[PDB]
Amino acid sequence: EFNILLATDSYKVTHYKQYPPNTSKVYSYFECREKKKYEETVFYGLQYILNKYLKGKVVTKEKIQEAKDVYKEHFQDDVFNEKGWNYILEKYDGHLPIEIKAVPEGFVIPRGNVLFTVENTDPECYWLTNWIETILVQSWYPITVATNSREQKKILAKYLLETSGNLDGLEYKLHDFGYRGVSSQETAGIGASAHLVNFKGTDTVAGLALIKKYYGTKDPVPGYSVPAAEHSTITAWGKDHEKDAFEHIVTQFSSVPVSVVSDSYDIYNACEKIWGEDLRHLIVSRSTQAPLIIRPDSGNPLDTVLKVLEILGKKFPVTENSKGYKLLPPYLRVIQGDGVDINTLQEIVEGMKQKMWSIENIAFGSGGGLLQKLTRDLLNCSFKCSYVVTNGLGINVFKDPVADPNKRSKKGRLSLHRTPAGNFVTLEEGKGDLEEYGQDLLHTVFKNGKVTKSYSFDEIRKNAQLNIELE
Amino acid sequence: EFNILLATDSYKVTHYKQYPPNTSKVYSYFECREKVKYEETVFYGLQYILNKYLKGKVVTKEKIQEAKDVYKEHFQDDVFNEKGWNYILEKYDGHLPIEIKAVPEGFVIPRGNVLFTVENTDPECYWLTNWIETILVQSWYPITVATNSREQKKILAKYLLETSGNLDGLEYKLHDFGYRGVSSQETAGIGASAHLVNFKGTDTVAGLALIKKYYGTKDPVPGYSVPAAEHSTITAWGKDHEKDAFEHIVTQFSSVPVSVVSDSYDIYNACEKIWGEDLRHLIVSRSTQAPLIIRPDSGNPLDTVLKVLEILGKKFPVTENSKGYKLLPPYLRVIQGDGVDINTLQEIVEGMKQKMWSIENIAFGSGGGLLQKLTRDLLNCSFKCSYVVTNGLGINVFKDPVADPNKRSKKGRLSLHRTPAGNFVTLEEGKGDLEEYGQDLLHTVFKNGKVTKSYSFDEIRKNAQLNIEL
Ligand SMILES: O=C(NCc1ccc(S(=O)(=O)c2cccc(C(F)(F)F)c2)cc1)c1cnc2c(cnn2[C@@H]2O[C@H](COP(=O)(O)O)[C@@H](O)[C@H]2O)c1
Ligand SMILES: O=C(NCc1ccc(S(=O)(=O)c2cccc(C(F)(F)F)c2)cc1)c1cnc2c(cnn2[C@@H]2O[C@H](COP(=O)(O)O)[C@@H](O)[C@H]2O)c1
Repeated sequence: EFNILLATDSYKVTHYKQYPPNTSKVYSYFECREKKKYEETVFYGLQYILNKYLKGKVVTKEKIQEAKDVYKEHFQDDVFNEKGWNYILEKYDGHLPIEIKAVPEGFVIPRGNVLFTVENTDPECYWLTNWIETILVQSWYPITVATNSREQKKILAKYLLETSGNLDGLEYKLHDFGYRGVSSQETAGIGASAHLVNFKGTDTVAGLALIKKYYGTKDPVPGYSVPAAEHSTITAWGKDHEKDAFEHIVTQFSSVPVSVVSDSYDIYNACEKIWGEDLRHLIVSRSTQAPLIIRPDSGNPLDTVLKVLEILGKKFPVTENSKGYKLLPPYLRVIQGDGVDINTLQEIVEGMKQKMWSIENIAFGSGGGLLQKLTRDLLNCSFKCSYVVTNGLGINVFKDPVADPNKRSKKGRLSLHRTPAGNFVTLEEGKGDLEEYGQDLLHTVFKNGKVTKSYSFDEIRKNAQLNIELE
Repeated sequence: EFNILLATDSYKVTHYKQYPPNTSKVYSYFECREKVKYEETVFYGLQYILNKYLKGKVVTKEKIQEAKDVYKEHFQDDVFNEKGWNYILEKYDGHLPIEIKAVPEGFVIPRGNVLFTVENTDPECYWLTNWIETILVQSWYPITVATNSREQKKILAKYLLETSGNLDGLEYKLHDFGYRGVSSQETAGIGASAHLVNFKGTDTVAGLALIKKYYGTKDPVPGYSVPAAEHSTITAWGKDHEKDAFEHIVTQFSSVPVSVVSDSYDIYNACEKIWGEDLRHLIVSRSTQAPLIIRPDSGNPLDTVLKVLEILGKKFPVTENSKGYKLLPPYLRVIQGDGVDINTLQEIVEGMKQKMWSIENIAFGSGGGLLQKLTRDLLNCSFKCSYVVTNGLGINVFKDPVADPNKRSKKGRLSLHRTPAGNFVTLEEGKGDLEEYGQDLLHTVFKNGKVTKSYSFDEIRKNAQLNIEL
């Protein structure tokens, strides 16, 4: 079972002794700090953390004792604040006297803005605010996955629109392949749910249960997949029987979309000689609702996509669309699912456009590049204290290192507002109380053990929409 | 609750219809594929996965029904192998008819060797072997962290030994700061546990409980920490009261080691004026078992460290050790806990050596660099089918993409052996049975729902030791 008393950075155990005496309030905020591109971030993931780790009775007699025992050995000393945790147990039945205010989930906010704030609601628990910093800062992950996934949707939108005149099938152009490429089962579910804010194609099943449990959708499931082969299901037939493998598989899944990895021995021979000659008759007969999706899985991503397309282009009736780009027959498509990140995704669709191929032909699968190859410093996610009350007086606090202006933090009580031009502004020093900037966009989502405002996964998807999808 | 029927990549759900008819055996293996850095990998993490996810009754009527309903919507079709999973439930009480053989945890193994193998023990369950690829492949992570952590230890060991003549305090030179910088709670523990194979300093509490539950140590805890400050505990005193903050903190922890971040406003001012003049009397009076550890947290990592050392070197009695390198008084140390990855760690210790500062002076804290900035392709961790039986006939299978020789997989039944020079070799095509290379070094660690071999965290630590340590 999970223990909130053991879910923090070790040194935070010793912090209650280091704040100024007579400190009754510690007020902290979280932001994706601006750097001197990712100019806007999707806010997603907090509601999961709140429901799974912060709400309800999170303190017990056994959990306090368990932590006391651990820290005594961990520190070789009794620095653990048993008193403070026992106070919460007895006064509030184990509920955290904490208030958290957050921008609605799905919201797209420019860098350098307050996304959420945290503060204690009982003066005895001044220390509790930054106790849970560590657990709250982990929200950087689903935020970063949702943001990076969405930036990739922008690229796909731009090229699909230019080469086809519309955005049909956009939400199925970037599929989640990274279940095996993430660090854990929990990360897999969280990361998969963040990708599904923007797209509908996933193979990371874990994300489905997370969304159903913490967010919910009107639809039965938020994400989908279709039958496909792996190297083991092709190679098991032995080297000389790749054709038999292919034939058995496309026949097994004759009436649904099927993807078949074709690079086990020679991708270019498979497309030209097996798919384009030997088994061609099994391809041109397929429904538009059940195409064959050819999957290369090695070589330079751009070059392999181009060459495969040129091969299929010569073995199949290729048409040209209204925009002037080449289009494969409806029963035949390609998915590039190896070495795809936001950088290579751009290189590929750009290269395809150069060679007059429509982005309608291609879908992408992304594993590590989607769910693992991200860090907290990509969006500069940071949780800092901006305001404290000591001796009844509230002072605005902040850091401002001489050698790095970028690491400077915000002063005092904060609020997020719409500017007159429809953009976003974060007001500092409690200036939001002057009410010259309309209503705070930060809503109370957590207070005293209770989740006070929730959003469904449908609302989040609506909020995270692209402008081009709106227009 | 965890459901293994939902713990795989979607397309693997459709795979039982794709193998050649009358397949009775699927046999697969895991290696850190070959490619001048990361030539050897620490095998760590499988035992966690085995216990938490694979052992015992992992199949129930309820998990089967739940999986059935999810996949019907997820595929918009009925493709889920309800029959196969029901067979496992009824024939083995939910225990996986699987055998897994693996190298001992902690073992350091050169790239391109079989680390573990998996095969089904029941013909009916040919499809099971690669169902669990996804969960087993996630062992890449603890493997990679343990490896990258150990490679950094080799770097620290070289420079500590060179500048101080010994390896005292090596296992406390790289501290785990990665709790907030990882993707989840589970990942935090796994990653922190992996780091603790090589070092003893961690701030990721979650790693301790995991080790105790899945590995176990003779000692009460496998990792340690000391009190320290954060920007919030300094800045809360207000800009004009940084001196007061520092003084309160060092006095609160006057008999234990304490680290204080000094870069909130002006790192070089705090080292020269506050620590070096105003509060100097509270530092020189501290015990060797309770030093102040100054912590910069901004600027160029190498440049900041050098300037800080030169500032402290001029305000404090500096000595010269037996190797001729400068050394702070024993009550005063430094920790660099910002911007530390394996690359910058090397840049800092080497730059320090060039300025004649001992590595005794410094410790490193690493967050994202240690536990997050890693991927599966760093060691090329891969799981592939090498052997199948169809119609009673054994076939040595493999992939070999024309456009990438590096992705070529191994053929047939595998085994791991010592060479006559005492190095590792992986034998293919069942050639291990010829007995020309001695006995297979892999051990059956999992068979039919039961863990059959496991290793204490103490034995893993022993196995992962550096050569210079031995
Ligand atoms: O084909 C796969 N899954 C089925 C599949 C089939 C077709 C599509 S699609 O063409 O987008 C499509 C079409 C129609 C409808 C849908 C819809 F969605 F509507 F149903 C989706 C999408 C998924 C597949 C294929 N390969 C996969 C994985 C997961 N891991 N890997 C492998 O592991 C690596 C992980 O990547 P990395 O970490 O190295 O970067 C990848 O490269 C692969 O080798 C999944
Ligand atoms: O000071 C901290 N912890 C206490 C602490 C103090 C001193 C040491 S030590 O000097 O190694 C030492 C000395 C004696 C005994 C031990 C022993 F071990 F025996 F007890 C350890 C070891 C730990 C500390 C300080 N900062 C921390 C964290 C966790 N996260 N962060 C922040 O996270 C970022 C990580 O960077 P990034 O890579 O994610 O970008 C940093 O910038 C920090 O702001 C912990």
